[PDB]
Amino acid sequence: DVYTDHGDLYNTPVRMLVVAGAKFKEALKPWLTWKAQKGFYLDVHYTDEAEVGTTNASIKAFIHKKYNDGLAASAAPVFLALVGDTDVISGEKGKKTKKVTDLYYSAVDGDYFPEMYTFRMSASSPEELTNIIDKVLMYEKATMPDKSYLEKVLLIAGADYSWNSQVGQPTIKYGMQYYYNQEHGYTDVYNYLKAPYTGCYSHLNTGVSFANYTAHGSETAWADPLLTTSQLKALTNKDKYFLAIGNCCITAQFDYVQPCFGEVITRVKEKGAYAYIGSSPNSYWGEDYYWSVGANAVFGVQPTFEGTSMGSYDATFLEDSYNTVNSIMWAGNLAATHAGNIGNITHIGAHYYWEAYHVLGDGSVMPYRAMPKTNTYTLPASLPQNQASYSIQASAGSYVAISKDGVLYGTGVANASGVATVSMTKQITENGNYDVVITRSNYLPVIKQIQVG
Ligand SMILES: CN(NC(=O)CC[C@H](NC(=O)OCc1ccccc1)C(=O)N[C@@H](CCCCN)C(=O)C(=O)NCc1ccccc1)c1ccccc1
Ligand SMILES: [Ca+2]
Ligand SMILES: [Ca+2]
Ligand code: NA
Ligand code: NA
Repeated sequence: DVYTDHGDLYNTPVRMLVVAGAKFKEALKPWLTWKAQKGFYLDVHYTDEAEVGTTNASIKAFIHKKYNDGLAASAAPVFLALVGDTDVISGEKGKKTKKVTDLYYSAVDGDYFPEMYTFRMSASSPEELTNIIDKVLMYEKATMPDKSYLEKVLLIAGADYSWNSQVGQPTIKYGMQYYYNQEHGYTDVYNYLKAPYTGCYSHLNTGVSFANYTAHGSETAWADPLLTTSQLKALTNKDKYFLAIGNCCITAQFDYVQPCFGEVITRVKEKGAYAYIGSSPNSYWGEDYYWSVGANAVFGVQPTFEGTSMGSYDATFLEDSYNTVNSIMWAGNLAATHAGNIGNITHIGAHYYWEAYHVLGDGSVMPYRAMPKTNTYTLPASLPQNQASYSIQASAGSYVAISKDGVLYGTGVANASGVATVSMTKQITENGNYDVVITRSNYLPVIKQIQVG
């Protein structure tokens, strides 16, 4: 089925192709440094290069060739990071949506399924890009002083006379029944199923890890209950950054005449989100229902886990897959596609959904699920020079990276017995303090150093 045909794109060693506007080189450096340190092999290019060019056609041809060449060399990019707004990386009009999309940078072969997990760090200045990066770094390095905010979420079934009861409430209730609850470590599940909505956005200030709104959207707002771009600029959630998902119309229409809601919520300084998932064109009640809960969901009838396929909430909470921000969006789109394949009621079609939904901000983040766990590991006392690999022990599934000065030297995944064989693509030939980073989905990172010589 579509789930086995097009599963989670995450793979290791993690590879990321970055295409950025030339003005962002200095601001982007701390983000590239951290991504290399945590084990991403980066291939970084700018719109001032001959091979990239400055047009949709040249940038797309560049990306497609990089993917195809990487795949031929058993080294396909996993992620595609687009850095800049539409003045530097334009996107193009969707065939189905008639609105801007980044899909065709990611969709390399003939179909409408991406080859890479794509996200856009949309900024209008280096300062706005730094704003996004600082939130990502605090979240991924887990340097926030109030980690308890990670145990809290905000879920809203917004206003619609007919659809709030038929789809909005069943969507949020399914999320709460199976995942956003005390049994999964969430101490505060702020939820608004219907009016009165009064005070529902206060929780974005006090602290939540995740906010999901399903109902009406505009280019610059969650419409009812209302949260505008002007209100996003007045949030006070310093050091308490969230993932937000707007299952609603047009909040991610990132070529709008003003910065769209998804751009503002990620660009705002020391407040708002580290990533946003939303739709560039209108979204639809039926496909958004399946997106969150799974296919085989029925309007006006509460869905259960046994009676639906995998949706975005289900995938998020799988422990061993669908652990990135991009993968949450991917799972939702798979569910909307599966609904069509099995003959459920559909309102607009899968191709439209793959063109519609986007990640703004950093889609490569692995969101925590309530309070992340403390990892176990053993570092060797030394790293002998000129070795093809090193063993590092860490809990099964952890990803280990050895680097220095923001240059990645080697990576490995801990096997089922907790042994990571770190393959050194660059051997250690010089004395120095080498960084060792260990990450795992829903675990706090380990950031240490080993002295050589
Ligand atoms: C943007 N637009 N909306 C539309 O055209 C509707 C698009 C679209 N129609 C739809 O879902 O239809 C389903 C259906 C199929 C078969 C039968 C009956 C229903 C729709 O309502 N989109 C919704 C999101 C629904 C999914 C939530 N999880 C969208 O956010 C929307 O319409 N926003 C408009 C809006 C903007 C500002 C304030 C209020 C409303 C609009 C703008 C101004 C005036 C009227 C419509
Ligand atoms: Ca494809
Ligand atoms: Ca824009
Ligand atoms: Na499901
Ligand atoms: Na998951």
